[PDB]
Amino acid sequence: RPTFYRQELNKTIWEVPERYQNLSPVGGSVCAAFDTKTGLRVAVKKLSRPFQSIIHAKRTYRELRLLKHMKHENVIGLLDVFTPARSLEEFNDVYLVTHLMGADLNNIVKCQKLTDDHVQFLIYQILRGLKYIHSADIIHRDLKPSNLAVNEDCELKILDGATRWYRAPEIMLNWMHYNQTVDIWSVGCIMAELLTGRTLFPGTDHIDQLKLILRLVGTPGAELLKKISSESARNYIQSLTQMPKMNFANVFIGANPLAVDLLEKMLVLDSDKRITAAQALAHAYFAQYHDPDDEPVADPYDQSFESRDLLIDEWKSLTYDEVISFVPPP
Ligand SMILES: Cn1nc(C(C)(C)C)cc1NC(=O)Nc1ccc(Cl)cc1
Repeated sequence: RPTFYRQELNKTIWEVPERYQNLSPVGGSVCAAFDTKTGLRVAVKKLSRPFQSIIHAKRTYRELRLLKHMKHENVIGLLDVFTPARSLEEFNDVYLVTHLMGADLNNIVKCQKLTDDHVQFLIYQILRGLKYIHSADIIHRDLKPSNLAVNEDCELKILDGATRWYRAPEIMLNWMHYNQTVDIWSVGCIMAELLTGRTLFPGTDHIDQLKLILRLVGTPGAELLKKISSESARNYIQSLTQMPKMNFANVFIGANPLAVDLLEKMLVLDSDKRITAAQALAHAYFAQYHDPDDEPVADPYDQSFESRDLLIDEWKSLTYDEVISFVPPP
């Protein structure tokens, strides 16, 4: 068992094993640090008050369960996890160690002239990562460029860290049923912004958002109005100047016509028609990169915990178990 050392960092105290040197803040909260066991440079997040409340403690436990299960290269992975505590009773603090990645898709897209080749490779890696996540019955629900870690090899990982811009219409008419293809909506929103340099749908709020979305894809016709339960929603949507679906080739006129088509298949209002990750990875656009023998799915994820109402000490303790049974990767 490791031997620790304490430290005063940006108000916050920090106690991590000595395998970790030259901790310096990056913005719970995060330090860039040096992994002496591996030479490699890592991210260390101290969760902020992991067990302050039921919602906190269940979050913390969901956090540890998600990171622990994620083993794919376009998705954040967990190198190490630790607490300074020796007992369940002591147990108050949780630290997460992960690959240092530094920059996000924002830090790229706003200061590098992007080819169509970058676009292809960046979307392809989102989608392959989305495939793996979707296969475990996890929906991300918040895909946006700050949730995509990109390195200098332009190599990409998904994680969780203006939301509404990338959100499906149906998650703004708080529907709660969502298929996985809320994520393919965000992906479409992201790809377009790469091709283009501009936010596809910069709603000024959740009312604007829909105006803006409807302007491009058009108001829903009969087949779609059928599936809308709420008297509210239908009353709102049916209450607009009925709108034409715009011609994507016009909207994204200079773009690669294969990327355009893919957007069409991605930004479909009725989420039964949205292409999936597995299907997009096959679209012509990614023929440079596609490889059906290198597009793994995830082991089954047990997430029945999600519907337990538990006390702080049960979540806590479950979290402790989880820290304990941690085996590093290979
Ligand atoms: C909550 N969550 N969900 C996912 C997905 C959906 C991609 C599996 C990933 C995460 N969690 C994180 O991304 N957690 C995390 C931990 C340390 C750092 Cl430096 C940054 C982020």
